[PDB]
Amino acid sequence: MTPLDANVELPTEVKAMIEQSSDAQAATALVNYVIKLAAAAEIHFTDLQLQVLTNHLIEMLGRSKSGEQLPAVDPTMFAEVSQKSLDLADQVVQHIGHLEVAEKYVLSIHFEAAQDKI
Repeated sequence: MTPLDANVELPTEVKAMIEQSSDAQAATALVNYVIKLAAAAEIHFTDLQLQVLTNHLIEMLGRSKSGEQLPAVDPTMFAEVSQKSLDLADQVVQHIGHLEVAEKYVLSIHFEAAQDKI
């Protein structure tokens, strides 16, 4: 799905998280992308959710660059996550690049929580 066009103004705590990462440009771009993509899907994050999301997105971006292994995951545990959440997560993982497909599972829970579906 195409992310919405929008100016994104991140909360102080999210900007702090980003500033401390090893690439604020790419981390800012990624958080912005995810917010816009979710908004196109009619999903919105509270500022607390957005903090938790940002931390995870920074970790994923880091792994995309370092090559550090996918955190062990059992896909069967995600059988009842909505398809919409899984598909948005897959799009984000692919967009970042240099990640394993199964990064989508843990990321999908952020989208599921933002829809109040957990």
